[PDB]
Amino acid sequence: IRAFEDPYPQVAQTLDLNTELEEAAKFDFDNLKFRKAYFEEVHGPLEKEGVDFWWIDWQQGAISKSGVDPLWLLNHYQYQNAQKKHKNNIILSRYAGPGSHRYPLGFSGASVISWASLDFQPYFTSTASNIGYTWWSHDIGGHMQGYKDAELSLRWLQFGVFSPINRLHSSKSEFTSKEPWHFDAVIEQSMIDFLQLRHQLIPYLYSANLITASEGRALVEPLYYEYPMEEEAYQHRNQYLFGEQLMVAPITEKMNSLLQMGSVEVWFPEGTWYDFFSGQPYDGKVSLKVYREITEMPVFAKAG
Amino acid sequence: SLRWLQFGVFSPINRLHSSKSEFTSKEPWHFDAVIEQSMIDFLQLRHQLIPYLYSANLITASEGRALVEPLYYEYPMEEEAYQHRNQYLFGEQLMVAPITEKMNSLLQMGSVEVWFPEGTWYDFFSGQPYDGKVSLKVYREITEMPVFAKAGAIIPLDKNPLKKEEIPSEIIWKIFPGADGEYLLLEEDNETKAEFVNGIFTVTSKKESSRKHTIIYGEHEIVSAKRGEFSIDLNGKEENFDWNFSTALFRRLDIAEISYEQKDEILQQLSLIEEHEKQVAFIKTNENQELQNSLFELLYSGK
Amino acid sequence: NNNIIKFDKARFTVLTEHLIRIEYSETGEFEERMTQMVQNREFSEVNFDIIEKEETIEIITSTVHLYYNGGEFTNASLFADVKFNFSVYSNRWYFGEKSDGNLKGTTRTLDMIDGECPLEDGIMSKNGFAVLADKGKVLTEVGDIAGNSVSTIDLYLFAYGRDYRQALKDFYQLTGNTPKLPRFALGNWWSRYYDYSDKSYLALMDKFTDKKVPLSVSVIDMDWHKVSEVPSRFGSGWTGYSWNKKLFPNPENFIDELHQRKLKVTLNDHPADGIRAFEDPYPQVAQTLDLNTELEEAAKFDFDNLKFRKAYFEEVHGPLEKEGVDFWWIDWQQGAISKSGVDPLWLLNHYQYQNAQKKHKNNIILSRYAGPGSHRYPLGFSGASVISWASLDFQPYFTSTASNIGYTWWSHDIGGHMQGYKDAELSLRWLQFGVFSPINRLHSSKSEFTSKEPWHFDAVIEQSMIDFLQLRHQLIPYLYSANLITASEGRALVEPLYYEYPMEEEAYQHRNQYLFGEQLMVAPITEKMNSLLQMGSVEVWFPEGTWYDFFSGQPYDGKVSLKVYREITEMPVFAKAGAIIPLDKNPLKKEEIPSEIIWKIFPGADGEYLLLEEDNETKAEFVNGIFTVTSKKESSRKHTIIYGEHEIVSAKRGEFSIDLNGKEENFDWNFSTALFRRLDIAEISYEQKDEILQQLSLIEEHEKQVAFIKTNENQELQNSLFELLYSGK
Ligand SMILES: OC[C@H]1O[C@H](O[C@@H]2[C@@H](O)[C@@H](O[C@@H]3[C@@H](O)[C@@H](O[C@@H]4[C@@H](O)[C@@H](O)O[C@H](CO)[C@H]4O)O[C@H](CO)[C@H]3O)O[C@H](CO)[C@H]2O)[C@H](O)[C@@H](O)[C@@H]1O
Repeated sequence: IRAFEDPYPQVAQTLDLNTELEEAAKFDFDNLKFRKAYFEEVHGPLEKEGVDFWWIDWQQGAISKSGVDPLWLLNHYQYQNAQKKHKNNIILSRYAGPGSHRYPLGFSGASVISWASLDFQPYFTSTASNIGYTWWSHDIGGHMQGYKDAELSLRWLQFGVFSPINRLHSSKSEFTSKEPWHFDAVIEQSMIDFLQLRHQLIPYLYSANLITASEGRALVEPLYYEYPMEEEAYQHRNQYLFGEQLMVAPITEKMNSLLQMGSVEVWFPEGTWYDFFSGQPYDGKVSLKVYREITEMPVFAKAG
Repeated sequence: SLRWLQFGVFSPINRLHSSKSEFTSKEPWHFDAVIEQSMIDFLQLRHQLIPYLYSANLITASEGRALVEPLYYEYPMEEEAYQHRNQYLFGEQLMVAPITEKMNSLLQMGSVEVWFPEGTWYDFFSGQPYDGKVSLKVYREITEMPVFAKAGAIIPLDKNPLKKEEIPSEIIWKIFPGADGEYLLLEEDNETKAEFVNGIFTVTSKKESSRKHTIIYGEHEIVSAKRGEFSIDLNGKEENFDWNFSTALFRRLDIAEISYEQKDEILQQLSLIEEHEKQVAFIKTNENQELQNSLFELLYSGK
Repeated sequence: NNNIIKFDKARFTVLTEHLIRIEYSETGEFEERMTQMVQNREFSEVNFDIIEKEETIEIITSTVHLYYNGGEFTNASLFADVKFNFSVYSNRWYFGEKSDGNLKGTTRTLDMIDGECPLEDGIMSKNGFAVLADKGKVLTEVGDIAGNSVSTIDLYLFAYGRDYRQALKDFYQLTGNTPKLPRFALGNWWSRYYDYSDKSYLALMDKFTDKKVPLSVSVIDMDWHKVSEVPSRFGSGWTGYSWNKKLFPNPENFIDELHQRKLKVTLNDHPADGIRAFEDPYPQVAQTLDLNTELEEAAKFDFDNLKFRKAYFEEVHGPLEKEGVDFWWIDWQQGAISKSGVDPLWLLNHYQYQNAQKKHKNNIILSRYAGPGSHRYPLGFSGASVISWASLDFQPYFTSTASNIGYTWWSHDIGGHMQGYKDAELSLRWLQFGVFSPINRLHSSKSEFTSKEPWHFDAVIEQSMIDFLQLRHQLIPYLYSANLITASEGRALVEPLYYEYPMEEEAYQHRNQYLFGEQLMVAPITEKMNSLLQMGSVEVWFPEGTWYDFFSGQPYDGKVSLKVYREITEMPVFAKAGAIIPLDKNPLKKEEIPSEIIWKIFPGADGEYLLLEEDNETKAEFVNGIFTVTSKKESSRKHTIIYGEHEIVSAKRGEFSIDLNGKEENFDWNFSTALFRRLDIAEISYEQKDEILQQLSLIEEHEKQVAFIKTNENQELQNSLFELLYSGK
């Protein structure tokens, strides 16, 4: 809190700063008095204007006098402070090491906009369950730099809708808005359809959320949680269970222009499986390349 | 399919036809929503053009003038009139340069090298201007076709192309500002002369009728559904089309499948650099050769 | 001092508003002695503010907040915020951590480097701060190593923002200014790793004269001493202090012959194997150092040892200096190990530079870079570069970046040292760069195939090399004046663009472009020519203003980035409207100072040039079209004036003024002639040449000439034609 800020006069009084030399209240989350002034005199007035929860966007390193990562101090203390004004409140912040699942939500940050970034992200998301960090929020469509491709934006939103959190976000570019109507009529209508589907899924998500909190079961599981002895459950990095009723195989590669379809190799466990959207059937157990138009996503449900 | 229909609409006859395949129907709704809407738009345009076509038809029959002329009919001594095989005059008021090559996926635009004869030319659809005489590569999205009219051009259009009626009950007179012009609409049982002289637009007909005339001067509808012969002064009215460099630049950068850092730098530098020659020097450094030519077309139109 | 603050076990010295010394001492004693790096901590008093509490201290200057929370220095206890917004969150220094933004400095050597190598940090940063750690030993008052500092941590925080020139000036105040070079250092040097005789070396020097190539320096490489004649029980012949008597039967007579030709003479010294029992000076050195001669005990290299240094200067170098050797080429490649912990290369450069001043005023060495402060011991010797386009393409960037740690007299082997590949065009481009570099020393490997003699190459390459070598001597007045400005004002001859244009992003995007003194901007071509154009190219950033090609007068309107094309015989060098460049009219004439100066004036603006010389200052002024020359001291010098194209005044003595308002401002350079020449040399179809010449001649409107070239199927030909159209706009 530097001397130009609206809350500086109050913070300066509380922390006994030299205002004629414009002494800054430097960030120091090791300091009880700094934390109190931060929550009460900096965040407090903004909460009084109606701010519901804090997006903690920390990128300035792991240095403190205590040896505790400032990101851990922010997530721990801010999550606790958020509970004062709202029940079951959240933050939005980067991962701060094992145990930091106690402070949801995860914020993965400034991904490069690319097919490569999208192709990593389902694997990234399901693997995080292996250290209990089950509420990653990715920038849907990628954050910054990289390249324009409306199909990449659409595939990324398909994944986002079947991810822990569906937060559209972008860079300071004039050219990277995630608004569906940024794109052509086909892409726009598909994005609107998927965004409506996310809200259709809120009952299923909210129920799975209470199961994470009460039973320690991740919403997103790697295949090998359910199928630990099947070698194919370790060979489909981007395939996952989404709650207990759905199995997702996102397409994360640009379509083959000769087919006008993208594809992913799906492992179908033993049993009868249906495409969630079309009812197309599949007899497990089999590994099978599946093809979808850019407007369609491979999501499967078992008989029953 | 879409590029072929664009050409067909500006050809002598627009007959959709196909093979015995289950897969080759020319129905617009065979294709995705973007292609379908563009095909419907072009098919409606063909019927808007029937007055112009029918008048040119009576000129073929009575005066021995082709509807479709090679450039060298009008420009026999210009070497460039022999070097643009697919470019043609379409009646006396329109010059067509169809795009007949698959789009550059980095630009999301197709292109054709256009020869602009001496004079001021406008895109028929957008009003984008071009100073002749010049040979210039022009870029269009798959939904847009390069068709041009000179300053002073007058093109009649059917206002009600869907309406079943033997002759149009309403004509739009579409006027390109910047010069005098004239158009004679020959019909089954009438002749209607539109004159544009020293900024005065006059419509007269051999025989009276209940036809309602609409006047579009550049951008703006001036007169709506006016009956009978009349004159109106357009010297006071706005000559300029809306088309502008900045809007067109933003649109070309936004659809391009290129790096966002390149989009950001081009938009910022072309906005900041004031001197036209230095805007051209900036685009000349671009690693993307075809992107240079697309940006050059916008700068040339904005000169 | 009021500019000194102690807190806990730390000491802070506010040297300038932008320069703070930071010390830690476990013993409560802080270091006042000079170090290898630091020669002076006397700075004028400055204002600053302190917030001192029980447990913390903050020092506040115009540009930095320095914080210390007490205890040992850690990234958490010692840190600083700059009062700048060059970055969004790279404005904080943490003790012992790296931040983004450093514009780099230099490195020891280009030995064995093919193209790029990593550089050390300098004191310049785009984000406005840099820390320079002083890890050196302390010196005595007379400049010998005294051992470990009592300041066990000793740092300099530079917080100059993008005032790079002031940062460098204050660096020179802290570390000592560069000494003045002698005028002879700025001429052409001849060098070759080749076993010349006295006879064949003098024949080559006389061939340079016959060929109209001026030289200032004769280098004699290691085959001057015994090599194959060294018995293998002694090790190699790499180190030597004994003339090969077959090649040099009368060394003093041979050096006398070079001195009669007005050449300065240096010998290669490989010091690392010291003075072994076969050497001519060994009996004297053995007596002085009490060596066991019956066991042939070597005087091993030990520059930590005062007695060894004295025997080295007095009994090894001394006899060779008495035969006429003018200065030493210290060629050290055998590592950084000594008992003291001081790099032997630093001990050699420091002590040899000091010793060279005994026999000649403003004398030099030639040696590799020995860390910050070693600019006190010019000249820099970059060493055994690989002969490649990649090496040449690195070297302008390397040279200008070195100014960021104050090391402004790099001498590169012109044309590359060793290995690599033959390409006469690479040799010619490398010489073009060399002529516009700090030092122009031709040198090469032990190959029969790597001589840098111009007449090694075909008639076209030979004539171009001779022309550039003559140009180097024409430039000696300009170089020597810039040399005195380095010594007195702390301004580098070669500056990165960002010294002059710190807020222009394009000044950071043209790595090989530089300012060369204050009147010239150089963009060397460092890529093989496009054979379709028969021309090489470089993207040039032209700052705001009207610029002229120094050679042709081709004009360019800044500000613009523009690809420029030159034949292999031509180099992109530019001067602004109003530029005044002095040239020696008689570069082949042996004379201590020029008897005639050409004043080359670029029209279109006012200008000024101060020619500093050994015993004079001459001011050329160009104000409202009046050109005036005055000097502190009268002389018989004859002045020639070239205003743009035309010689106005020929060989005029004394001070004078002349009005040039009536005279032709315009250069001859014209679009049509240049267009015809580029089309004529191009290896393209004749039908394309015919069409371009006809269409560009016929089409009148500039915008339509540009539209015509935009349709060309040859992308690089478009850019070449665009450069001509841009200059002709
Ligand atoms: O709250 C904003 C944003 O912050 C995080 O992500 C950042 C990301 O969006 C991006 O931002 C940069 C800015 O840092 C700023 O950078 C300039 C740079 O463009 C250039 O002009 O040079 C200067 C000087 O060196 C930089 O300082 O503005 C540009 C736009 O031109 C933005 O792209 O990059 C930084 C660094 O990687 C990110 O920290 C956060 O993760 C994100 O969610 C949030 O929206």
